[PDB]
Amino acid sequence: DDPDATSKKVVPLGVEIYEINGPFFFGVADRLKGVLDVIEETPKVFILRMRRVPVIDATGMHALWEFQESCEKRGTILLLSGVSDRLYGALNRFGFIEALGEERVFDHIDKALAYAKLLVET
Ligand SMILES: [Cl-]
Repeated sequence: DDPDATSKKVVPLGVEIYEINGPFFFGVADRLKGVLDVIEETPKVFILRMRRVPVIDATGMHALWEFQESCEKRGTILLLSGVSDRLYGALNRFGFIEALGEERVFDHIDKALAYAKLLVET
């Protein structure tokens, strides 16, 4: 039924994955807030799966910025996966693509996982 389900992938140890359930508005923002402060073993790489996310508002954008800042404070590398052309446009206009780095943004989980594995191997 879902060939790109995280359960169908090989996820390296030290890589955490978080899947967003839909439009990235206040509901998602409240759920993502502080996630890194509640993981005991801080991940080397954190992949935010955004295949279900076509749109993001100011509240979700604020939460994504603070999430990226918590990753930096933790030495965790944030990757975005499943980013559609529409979501990319919104993230770019917000200034997030240039702050994160283009090379950290992927259109598919397989590509993000490939880069995650490379990162852990270093
Ligand atoms: Cl994804």
